[PDB]
Amino acid sequence: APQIMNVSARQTTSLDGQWKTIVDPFENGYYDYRLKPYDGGYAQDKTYSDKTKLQEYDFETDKLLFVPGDWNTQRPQLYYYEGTVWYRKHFEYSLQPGKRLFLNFGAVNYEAIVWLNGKRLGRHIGGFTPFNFEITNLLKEGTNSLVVKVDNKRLPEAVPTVNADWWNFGGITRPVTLIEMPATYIRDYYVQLAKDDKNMIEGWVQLEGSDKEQKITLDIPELKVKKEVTTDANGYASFLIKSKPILWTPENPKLYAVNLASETDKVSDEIGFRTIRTEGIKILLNDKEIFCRGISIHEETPYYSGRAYSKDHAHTLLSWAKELGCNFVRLAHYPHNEEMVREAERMGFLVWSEIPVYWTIHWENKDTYQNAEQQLCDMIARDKNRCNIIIWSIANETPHSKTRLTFLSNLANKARSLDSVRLIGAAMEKEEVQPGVLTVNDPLGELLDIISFNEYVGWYDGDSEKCDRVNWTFDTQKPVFISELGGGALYGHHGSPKERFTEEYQEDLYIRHVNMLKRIPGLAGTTPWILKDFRSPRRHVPEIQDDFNRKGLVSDKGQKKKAFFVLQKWYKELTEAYK
Amino acid sequence: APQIMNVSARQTTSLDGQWKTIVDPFENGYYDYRLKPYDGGYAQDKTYSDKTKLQEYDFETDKLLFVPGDWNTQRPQLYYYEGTVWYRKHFEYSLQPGKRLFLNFGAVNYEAIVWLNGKRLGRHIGGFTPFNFEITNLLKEGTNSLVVKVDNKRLPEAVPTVNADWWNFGGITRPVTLIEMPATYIRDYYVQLAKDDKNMIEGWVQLEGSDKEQKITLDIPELKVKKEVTTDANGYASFLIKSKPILWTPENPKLYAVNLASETDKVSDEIGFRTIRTEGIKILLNDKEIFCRGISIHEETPYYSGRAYSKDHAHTLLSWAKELGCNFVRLAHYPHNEEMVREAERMGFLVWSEIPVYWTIHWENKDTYQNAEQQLCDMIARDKNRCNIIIWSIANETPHSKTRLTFLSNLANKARSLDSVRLIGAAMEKEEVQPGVLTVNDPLGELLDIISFNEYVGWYDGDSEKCDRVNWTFDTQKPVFISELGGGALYGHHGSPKERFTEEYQEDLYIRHVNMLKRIPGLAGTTPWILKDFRSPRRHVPEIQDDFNRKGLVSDKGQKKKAFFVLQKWYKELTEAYK
Amino acid sequence: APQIMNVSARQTTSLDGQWKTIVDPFENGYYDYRLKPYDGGYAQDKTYSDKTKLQEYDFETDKLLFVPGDWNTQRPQLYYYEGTVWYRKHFEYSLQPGKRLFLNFGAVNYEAIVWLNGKRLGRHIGGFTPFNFEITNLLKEGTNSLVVKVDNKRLPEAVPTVNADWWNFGGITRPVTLIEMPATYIRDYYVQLAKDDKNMIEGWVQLEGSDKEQKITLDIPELKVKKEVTTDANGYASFLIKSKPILWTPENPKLYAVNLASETDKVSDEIGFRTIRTEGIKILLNDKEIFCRGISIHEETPYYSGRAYSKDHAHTLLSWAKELGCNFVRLAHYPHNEEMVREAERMGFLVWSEIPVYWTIHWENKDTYQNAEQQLCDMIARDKNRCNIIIWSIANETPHSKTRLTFLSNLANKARSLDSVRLIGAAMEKEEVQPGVLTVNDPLGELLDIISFNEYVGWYDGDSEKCDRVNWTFDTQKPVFISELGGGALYGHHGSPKERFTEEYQEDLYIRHVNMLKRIPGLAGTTPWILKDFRSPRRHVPEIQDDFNRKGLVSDKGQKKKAFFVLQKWYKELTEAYK
Ligand SMILES: [Cl-]
Ligand SMILES: [Cl-]
Ligand SMILES: [Cl-]
Repeated sequence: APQIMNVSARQTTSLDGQWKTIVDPFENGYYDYRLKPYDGGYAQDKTYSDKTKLQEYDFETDKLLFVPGDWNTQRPQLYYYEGTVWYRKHFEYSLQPGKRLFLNFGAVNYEAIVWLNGKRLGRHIGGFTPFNFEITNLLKEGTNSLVVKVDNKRLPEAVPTVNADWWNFGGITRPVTLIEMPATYIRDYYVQLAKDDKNMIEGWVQLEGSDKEQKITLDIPELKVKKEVTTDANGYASFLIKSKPILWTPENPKLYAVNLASETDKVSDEIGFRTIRTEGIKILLNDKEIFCRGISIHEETPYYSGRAYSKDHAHTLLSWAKELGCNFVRLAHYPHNEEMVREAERMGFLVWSEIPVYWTIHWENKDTYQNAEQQLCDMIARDKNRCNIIIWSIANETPHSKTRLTFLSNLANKARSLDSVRLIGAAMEKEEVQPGVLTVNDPLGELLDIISFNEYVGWYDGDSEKCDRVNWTFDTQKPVFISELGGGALYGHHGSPKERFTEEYQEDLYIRHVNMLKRIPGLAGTTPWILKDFRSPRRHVPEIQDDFNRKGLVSDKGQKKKAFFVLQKWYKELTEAYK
Repeated sequence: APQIMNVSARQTTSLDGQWKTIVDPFENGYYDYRLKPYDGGYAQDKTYSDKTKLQEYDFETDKLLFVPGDWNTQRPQLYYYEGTVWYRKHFEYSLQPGKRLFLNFGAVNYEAIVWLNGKRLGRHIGGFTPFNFEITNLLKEGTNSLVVKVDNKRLPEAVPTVNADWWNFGGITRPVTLIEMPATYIRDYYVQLAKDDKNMIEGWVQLEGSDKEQKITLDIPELKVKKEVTTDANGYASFLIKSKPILWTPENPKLYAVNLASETDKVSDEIGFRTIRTEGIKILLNDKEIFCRGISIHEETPYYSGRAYSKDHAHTLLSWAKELGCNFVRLAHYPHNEEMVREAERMGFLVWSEIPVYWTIHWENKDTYQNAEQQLCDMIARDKNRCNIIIWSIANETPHSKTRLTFLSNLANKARSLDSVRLIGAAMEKEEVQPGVLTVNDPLGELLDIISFNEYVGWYDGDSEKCDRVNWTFDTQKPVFISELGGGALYGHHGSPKERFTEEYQEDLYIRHVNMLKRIPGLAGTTPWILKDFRSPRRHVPEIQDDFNRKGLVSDKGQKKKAFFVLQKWYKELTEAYK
Repeated sequence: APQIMNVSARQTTSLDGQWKTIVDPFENGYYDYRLKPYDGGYAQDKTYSDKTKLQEYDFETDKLLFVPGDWNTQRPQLYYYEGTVWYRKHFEYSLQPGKRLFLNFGAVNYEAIVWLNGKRLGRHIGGFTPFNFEITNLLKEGTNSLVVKVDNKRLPEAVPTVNADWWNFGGITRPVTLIEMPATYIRDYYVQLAKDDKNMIEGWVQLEGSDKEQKITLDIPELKVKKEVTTDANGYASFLIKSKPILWTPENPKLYAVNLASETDKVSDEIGFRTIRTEGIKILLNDKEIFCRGISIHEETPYYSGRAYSKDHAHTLLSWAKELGCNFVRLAHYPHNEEMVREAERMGFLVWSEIPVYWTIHWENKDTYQNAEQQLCDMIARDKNRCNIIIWSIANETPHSKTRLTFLSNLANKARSLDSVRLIGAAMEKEEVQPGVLTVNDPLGELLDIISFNEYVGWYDGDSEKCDRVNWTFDTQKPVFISELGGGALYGHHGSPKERFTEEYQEDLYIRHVNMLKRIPGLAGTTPWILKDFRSPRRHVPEIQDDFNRKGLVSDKGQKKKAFFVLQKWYKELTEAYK
């Protein structure tokens, strides 16, 4: 089924909790010993109560896993696990005749195949985007059986591919929700300021069901807006509304109550309004020049470092970014859960939103492209009304090649065709064209609204001293945005500022690096890497990394490292300077 | 380097113990973020003592694993682990100038890449066959660094492929041995009775080194044999020796001390002599009709169910087969460690020896074929002097197809070209051509000396009662050998004989099944599945299987199930009847 | 209630396998929140079927543990666990009226409380001695429930007390066995040579039940012995038999089939005959002077280092002792399972058998004395017919005090009153009375038949050099027996002979220490510490001990360290010298 907008404001019933599970690395529940699909696999969820017959599994007496969640932090045996885990849930639901029922997954990494009562609903790939199935006519009276086959095996042709710098978190990682709808319902809608127009609200609305021609009212009571339209034979209607809304900023993240009521459905939202554009090397929010005082963040929890999903997780992480002095967060390297985006929206954080087109994607594979573009479409479709998002990012650290350029230009064009307002970015990389002279020479830059790139001078490229003896130049007059920078340190590990992975080295790096940043012309944003130490299978120094990337300014246990205050101090200066 | 015969009788120094290790699922130690090999990966074994520079690993402070051993039973985190683990060992060795030094791996599952002092020695695939490297000219004074990159990822094109019914045990699973040799050494030799000739010992010997033309003496003092030959320019010599040795049988497993002394090397062995052939439906050992009272055995330890490797493990397992009344063991589904074969040899067990050409091998892949044929050659080369081995098996439960038939016929022909004496087998499968009429209709049978097949009447095919109402017929007059049969049971789990996985069901099955076996014409051997419960990721019934195949007649904890005594009783009758 | 001789030869039914369990550190299933024993706790084994009522447990859906075994190696969470684990087993048994049924526990560490069908059978303390309950009248039709509350908390007043050098293995550590008896049955018997008499078999038989007065026949067919006696009203009869048995020896461990038959019961056994005495500083076996070429052994398995209990475990351990050249094993520091003693009996190992009166026992506590004495009686009663046992040991490394001497004197007197044949020992400790002069100055020695003591010159007491410079003297003329000596090494850890925990240090230590043993006047025995590395929570050197005592001559993975061959060589010389 197509995406449902604003799931949280619908008639929802959670299916979360603890589910029955079967770890199945050889996919015995799907394939027989000839490696063929067979009838009687684990999707049938047959309780093994008659022991005069033979079967090889029993959900009813197997172990549990929490849903939502990565499986990796739930059992020692699952820490590295890559492969199939079956999940099973029994539920009852009383669906009044004529109402519709949808099963919504916030995210499953990586491939999900879903059955209800032994009937296959469908299949999804892409670990960070939501998907749903209509189950209106498949629900039975009494106990219903939902089985989900989850597989997180790394595949060469997948998005992302077989190599990345974060943990391969498998499982049903975001909430599972039943959504009851009327027979014809408001499925999707868009309400935002028109491009560069502080005074014009535009949008549209899309109905789904057999009664597609209806009157619809868009209601913004605080703005005394009440616009009525009628949908066409395809259930669609658009609108233009002149209005002077108070404009959302990080300092005053104003949101308006927005109500949509058609004849057969109604839904409420919280939507803010703002204009965003570039002008030369300036980033203009509501026509005012801003600096993006940012920090990068992975979708991983404080303290126990599982996959984040809740408002609790988001608020804690963003409260650290608040203390750091940020007005901006880079959510890397994939769409985060919706609670993170919404909490950024209400607390006052501009957002960079990204799909995992990351490192050595298979640029020549047409299935790979369709998967990436599908993830692009789903990312924008979910969050198109989140006014704090100002940058869509289509790639991170991808090698230069002709097929790669073609691949990403198609993505950039698709992004613009879907959203004319927000800026298009991508984490490019730097080059030292001559000793001491750093720049970004990437043909991808021509398709981007900003010169966005990662650089690690003083960590990967030289010792801290090298920050002091380089300068930057750019051959185009677009805002410069450094989307990653920094260095590693273990909290509580102290020593000389020359000794790597001590807090003192990271502090000294941040001092010299900030001084370098202050010499860069056109610099309009920084999202250093990273807010919190996070899990990566590429970080193997014992007692220092222990499978964590240690470039947090905050430890995984919520402790602010020395370098945190260096960046906080610079962000205080930028706050005053951009007043 | 080519195989070394009889490693245990050489000047050996063990490298076993506990080694430094790095779990590396994304192969960060081999590939950089562009997925390219890079200089400075983990093979350099650089101790991270200078922290003014950056690296991402440190063997010196990482965790240990035992060598030899699967990694799966050593850490909860490694239970399911499929991927790369790096192993590192530091050692010293004082090699007198002019002597040679070889590094011998008994087995590594699945792919091994080996470095010494940062220099790549080579690479091996195939998890159950030995391999060695000459390190004579790479050894340094003082500390030497040996790094082994072990990967057990399942590959479609591998042997075995992505599906099998036993645990994917990764690691350095058999001993690691340094072998010192003289500058020209006896590398390989063969000493066995000529085909069907109780009175003629034949063989050959192969030298390696710059002094290949030498006098060689074959010494069997108890037989008063002293035959002298000279090798040719390629270091090879053959021999024929008339003699009347006492012939090895299971009842009197007579072995002779055999000494080989060339001018530059000498090695001793323990070798027995016997003739084996078929005659119609009879299997003839030393011209006497025998029945193979067998049991199948995986290479997995009693009690803790790790990969077996020691004489302790072998003796315990074979002591159970002894108590069961066996004169024969089927070592499934791959070459076992040499201690198992030798202990079978000295205790009096005929042996079926197999390579893992198992289920859905990629018959059309020429690399797949070469791997299978290499494993075939290595299996025979290692154990060609073990007179208790009488069957080489080239496949198990492979689907019928033309490319499969071609693949296996090439294997069968290669086997015969290497060894004219032993019988060629393969686990075929049965078919019910008409209700109640069971047979084996497989074109592979024409290439085999026996009608060897697996059947599970009363477990997979019907309830126990079905054993009572079927009969078998075969359209050729070759000995019938049932290489698998039986059913599952949890030790200490009791109930009605109708209830599957109880001891009583397995007992009732074995009674009815044995009665069926007694009606089969031409039956000359049975190796029921299996001696000991063993680990399989296809066995998911909670509290009953718990990732174990439960078809043992002995539990994984050494407890004899009721059905053990049913088969023991039949084997007692067959012992008397074949006197 | 009383001990049953020779359980394995009775009509037995195993209850072993996998049992339901509840870990209960606060003993919630036994005490209420007023810390009062309550009724309706876990021993009722009430399946939680009716969820309209409240309870806080459910065996029926809880986790399994293997029975027999320690719990510590079965789950990571139970590695260090000290406290209560509840065990539950369901079974059926059909008992013809008139017959009796007993429940036999081979051992439970440390305290066991036992219920059948919700009714308390009794309680046991002492982790290494067997105990029985009669359940004849409490057996119900259908499902019977057996619940065992097992606690291994260390207690100051217990035997052993709150400190020892081995792992606190909790659980049902040896088999659980149902024993069917006739109404009047042969409970106990003794059949051994009279003291110092090669020709007189003496003994006695003890019946229990309502018809204790019966005719008894003792048959030893190979000796053509057939003796009839009639028991008295207490069920007792003694006998004296002239015979000329082949005397049991390590080199020829001759055992006889012994058959006892009453009017209503019969049992068979395998029993050997030997004499043993001291003569000044000599130990005489069958009048012949012997040296006890020993090795100490804990009751811990090869490879996985759990609690040993099976014939497999015993055979593997003793096969290392055989290869070492031993004729003697010290089973420390408590009664081992019967399989170990029987396998030593049949393979030809003299045995030292011990109770865990170890270190700082509470000598003034009368309950502590009764417990120690009960363990002494139980040890001797179970194994009084094992001719390979020649030393009972009453203590190990206990501090000198008046009350300690009284305590041990009472045990020595009790031992002698139960067994007038075997030697009484205890591991005393050495004293450096003058610099360079070592002796044993412990008044306990007057109560022992041998001067048995532990000494660690070259490990705890000096470096290896000290072995070269010290002299020993002894004031009495009793055989000197060194019951512990040696040092630690990790297999595969190599370095200078002066680097402790290398194989080379341990090898150098044994070379120098063996030389010292040659100049100890009166030395008649050595059982160095120890055969196999074993678990101890007092051994904390990371990557070297890792919670293992490393004084094995064999690693816990079955690998012979360099020092193994030093002791083996000396034992080969002792074998020739004592021919
Ligand atoms: Cl880092
Ligand atoms: Cl099974
Ligand atoms: Cl130690």
